Amino acid sequence: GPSFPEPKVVRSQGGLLSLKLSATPTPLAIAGQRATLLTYGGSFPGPTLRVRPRDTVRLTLENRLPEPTNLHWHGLPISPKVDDPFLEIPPGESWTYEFTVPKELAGTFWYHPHLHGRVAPQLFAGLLGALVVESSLDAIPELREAEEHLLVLKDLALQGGRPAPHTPMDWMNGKEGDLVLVNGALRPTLVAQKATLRLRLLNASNARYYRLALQDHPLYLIAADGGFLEEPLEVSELLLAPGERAEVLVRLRKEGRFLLQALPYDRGAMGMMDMGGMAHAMPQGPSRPETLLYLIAPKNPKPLPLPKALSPFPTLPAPVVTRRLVLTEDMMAARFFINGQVFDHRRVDLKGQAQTVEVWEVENQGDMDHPFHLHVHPFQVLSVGGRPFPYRAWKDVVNLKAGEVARLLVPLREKGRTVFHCHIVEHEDRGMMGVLEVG
Amino acid sequence: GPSFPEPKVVRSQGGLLSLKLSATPTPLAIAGQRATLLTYGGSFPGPTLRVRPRDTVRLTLENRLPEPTNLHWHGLPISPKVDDPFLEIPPGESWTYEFTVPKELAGTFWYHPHLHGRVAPQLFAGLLGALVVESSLDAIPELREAEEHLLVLKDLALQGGRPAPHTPMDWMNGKEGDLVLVNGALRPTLVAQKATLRLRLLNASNARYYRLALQDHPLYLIAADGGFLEEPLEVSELLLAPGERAEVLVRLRKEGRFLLQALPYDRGAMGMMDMGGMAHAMPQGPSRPETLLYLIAPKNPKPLPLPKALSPFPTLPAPVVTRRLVLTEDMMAARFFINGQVFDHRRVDLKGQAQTVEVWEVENQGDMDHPFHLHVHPFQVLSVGGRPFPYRAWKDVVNLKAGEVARLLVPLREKGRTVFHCHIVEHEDRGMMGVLEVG
Ligand SMILES: [Cu+2]
Ligand SMILES: [Cu+2]
Ligand SMILES: [Cu+2]
Ligand SMILES: [Cu+2]
Ligand SMILES: [Cu+2]
Ligand SMILES: [Cu+2]
Ligand SMILES: [O-]
Ligand SMILES: [O-]
Repeated sequence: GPSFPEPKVVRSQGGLLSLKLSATPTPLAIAGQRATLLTYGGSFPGPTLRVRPRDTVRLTLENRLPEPTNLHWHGLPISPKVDDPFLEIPPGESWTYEFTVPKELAGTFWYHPHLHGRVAPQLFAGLLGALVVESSLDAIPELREAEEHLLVLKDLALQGGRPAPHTPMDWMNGKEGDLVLVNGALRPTLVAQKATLRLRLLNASNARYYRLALQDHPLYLIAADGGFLEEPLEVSELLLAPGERAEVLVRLRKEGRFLLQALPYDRGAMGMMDMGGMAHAMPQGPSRPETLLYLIAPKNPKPLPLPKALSPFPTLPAPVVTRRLVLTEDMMAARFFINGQVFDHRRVDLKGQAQTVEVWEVENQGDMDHPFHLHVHPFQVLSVGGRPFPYRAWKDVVNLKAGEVARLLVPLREKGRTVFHCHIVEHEDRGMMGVLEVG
Repeated sequence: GPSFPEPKVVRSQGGLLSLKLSATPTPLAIAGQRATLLTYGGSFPGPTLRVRPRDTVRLTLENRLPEPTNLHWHGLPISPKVDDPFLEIPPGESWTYEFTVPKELAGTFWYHPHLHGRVAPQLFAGLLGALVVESSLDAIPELREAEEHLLVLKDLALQGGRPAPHTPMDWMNGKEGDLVLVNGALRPTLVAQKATLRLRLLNASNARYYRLALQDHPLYLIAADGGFLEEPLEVSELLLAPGERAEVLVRLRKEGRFLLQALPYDRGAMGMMDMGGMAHAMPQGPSRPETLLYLIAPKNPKPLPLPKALSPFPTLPAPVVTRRLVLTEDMMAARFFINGQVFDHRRVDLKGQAQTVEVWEVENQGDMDHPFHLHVHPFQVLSVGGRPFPYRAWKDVVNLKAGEVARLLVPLREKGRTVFHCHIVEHEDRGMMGVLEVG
């Protein structure tokens, strides 16, 4: 196949993407080994769905797992009556998700399970895929002439030819695996044919962070989770927390081999030690560095100029309410809280008004990083840790290190009941989720 | 007695004002005629209660009326478990109100009935009195040396020696009477002994407005409903809507007689006409001018200098929510609404958080003036009709002319369920009231 493995793409046809996908245990070859994973569409990752604004999506999910499951259309500002976090598809049963892609939308999104208490094992086992919304902006020469690739960043651990089971420590920290893969491949080689690359990045890991850096090169950030920036932003590195997406341009500077790495990063994961009267928690410290892929530049690279502009960010109405959402931890219990409570699907935590804007202050009072996700209503990050964000773009996950406060501008869009939760999915399963009702 | 009639004063003693008051039909002489009014403490107005911050008030109300009644401590930022708008004292029964006067408080307040559906006839019949909170500011020479008087502005209409009954038109407009009285007296004479007067003003009328102007003189506004301004404000006239209070200094300029008048004012009251195929509503137009009292200045008046400052207004925290409350009318039905609903004591309309600040935008979409009152939580009027307020002070009633929006800064104080409503009390009785719960 092509030197660089990427998931199969399924494209809408005549404005309709109609597809039947089964969630199924699937024997496959993974990183040189045979394993049985849980997959959509018989592959890991699942197929990439590629659509345009105003397309109709009609996706019938058949559940061939021994437990119930469902789908979250992560990042899509659609109705929570479609992206329904409370729906359960029993084993053997099917459900059809039908929605129209919003007109003002572009970027890299994804789909994965969201059945409370079962997300972490299902996601860890291989149930996820990407969804790309193509934009008229993709036609500008500076993007059209770039070489485009999707990178799905997901790690895995195998035991007896199956995904390794969750330990108690896994429920506390979120599970990370030793196989650090890109598109399900182990350190693939990307042999660039053009001097400018456009890379869509997705962190579909349960808990692993990717502190991304390309040897000898900066990255040019052009989109965040849910849409384009207003103009490219040069960065030396880019941290992608679980659930986050980004799009970057890479401008290859000279011939040669360059490593794309996940640099050491300490997300506050914890171990246990006994030093002669202990039996107490101790920091794991930073992750060991990982090579994600080998990037070979072409002969005499002459990259395109950067686009001068991307998409102007909408001017939002003045906000009508300010919310405060405090995250805390009980590590030894592996319990996680928002404003002192664990999730209860029958309990509404916030009630807001559609078409108004809110300010959400989300404060991490724990010691671990927590990546905060809100369904249905993309937001603009104003600041985190008291530092103003250096760009305007739509996001739907924001990472908070210990002690940090994020201030978000949240326009409420579709009416209905939805959720917000930590996207270290173990923490969500263990209670770190709440309910927002929009009317 | 003294040329200028004022209600009897009852003062706290040793930090305690303990008093038994009966609500009772009372034969009395009023404006030269014998009438039976409903009174507190056998007088009209009721006795003036005079207290200081941190005093304890223990007021036992005995109901000797043929219908249930209760008290509203209008303007007092105390608990709605004490100032309870839902409490009913049956005929023949008694209830003791006990509270501590807040430490940061000063001004002219009042007490009257608030039993939904029965307020207008009870208030019109004579059930009201003043409460004054004395302040250490009263000791500054510029106030101490002034001649102080209370003016209770209340009109009345009599029929067969009793308060005139409410007509259907009265329920629509709010009832006004032909006897326009000050402290229950008809055009009394105030023979000033000092050149500077300090007048506490109370509009205790059901519906009548007082566009106050003293012949040949400005007024110096020094307090609004619920506290002092930051410094005196010179005005040529001063409109007092139902429920409002103000304190002014008058600086007598020369010897002579000066009329204090209620100048013509059109509050949008309506009549009916038939002009040959009509039978339709027509504006009553402005009120006829009234003389309230005759003010005789002393010989060679040399008024005191004005105080340079009064009380600094508190710096409020930034607000956490914005509310919108739209007033509308169905005149021919005599029904009045807030956000399209009439009052329901079982229904909570707004839920706010104690010790936060809110912005309330109150919009009058009717054609009549509506004076909007909020219990328990005094507010700062920021602007009305798009015009910024020319002073900072605590208010608890704000007048809105047809079409006007008032923007209020509302710190939420005591926890519990309370109400907000139009203080044309007929309109409150006919539905223009809502419920705020603070937790
Ligand atoms: Cu997700
Ligand atoms: Cu978390
Ligand atoms: Cu979710
Ligand atoms: Cu009142
Ligand atoms: Cu009214
Ligand atoms: Cu009231
Ligand atoms: O999610
Ligand atoms: O009231």
